[PDB]
Amino acid sequence: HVASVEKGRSYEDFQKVYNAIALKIAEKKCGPVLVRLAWHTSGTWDKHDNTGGSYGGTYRFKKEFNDPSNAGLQNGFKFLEPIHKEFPWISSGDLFSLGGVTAVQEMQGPKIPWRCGRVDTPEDTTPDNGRLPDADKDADYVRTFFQRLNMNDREVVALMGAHALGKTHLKRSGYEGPFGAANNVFTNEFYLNLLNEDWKLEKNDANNEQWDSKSGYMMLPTDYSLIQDPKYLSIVKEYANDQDKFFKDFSKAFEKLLENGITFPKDAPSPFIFKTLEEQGL
Ligand code: HEM
Repeated sequence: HVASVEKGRSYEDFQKVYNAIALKIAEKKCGPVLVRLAWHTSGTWDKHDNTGGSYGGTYRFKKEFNDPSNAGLQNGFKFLEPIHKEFPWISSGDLFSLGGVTAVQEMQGPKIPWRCGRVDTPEDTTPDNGRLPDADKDADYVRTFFQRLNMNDREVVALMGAHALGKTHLKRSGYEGPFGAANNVFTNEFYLNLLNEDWKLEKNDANNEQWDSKSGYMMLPTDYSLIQDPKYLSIVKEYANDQDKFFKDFSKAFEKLLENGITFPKDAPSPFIFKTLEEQGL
């Protein structure tokens, strides 16, 4: 899949799209669902045959937006609709991925370089449901799962830190509760809370197991597996003790996730680094 720049567009065009998304996030407090949308639209990728991935923007098709794994992301899509209406020239893959970048940055997360040029592909290119991960599994599951995305242990642990941004909803996923204290702010608190809170393995009202802290947080079985495996645990401790290292590693892993499957020509533009609304005085 060769990246092809939307005709005649440059950094300033994409900064205008960024800003419109950023204003929407401030308006609706929809940062977390847009991060999740960027991840799910990218996370269908299979390194073995280059199916799925962010390039084709196939979430716009029924099979994918109706994936049970994507329950709730329709809200994010809906919030992007006015942006795509104002900027109809941007491809769907570019919009979904840029939505995630914008959301991380606007929630005071790291800068995430972003490259344009994803191109819409037809409905028959939509990947089947079942490529996104299960939450009821263990560290071995997680490690194996993420090999299909070409992610190693450090990349996995870093990416999972995005959980502290938001919450689980029983009706959507079968899990209920906030993942952290810092709702709508990107921090390293996922790691700190895993190490420092008092966690109990309980059943929620959907009869699924989750880990609950007295402070009112929860963790999925796959989240908690990062302190049950000794290789993951050492990285959890590293990020709990170095906010900057976490931010830099997250940025790299998230850009990689959003770019898997895409061939950027040698004369493609460099990755863009968008200014936040705060940085622009907006
Ligand atoms: C083993 C991997 C992971 C699994 C099993 C998992 C599963 C889940 C589940 C079940 C939810 C709750 C959905 C809901 O009820 O609304 C969720 C929420 C979330 N996921 Fe993950 N996730 C994984 C990895 C990731 C990664 C890699 C990212 C992005 C870097 C991410 C970002 C988020 C965000 C931001 C939310 C919060 C959504 C909200 O607040 O509405 N997840 N995840």
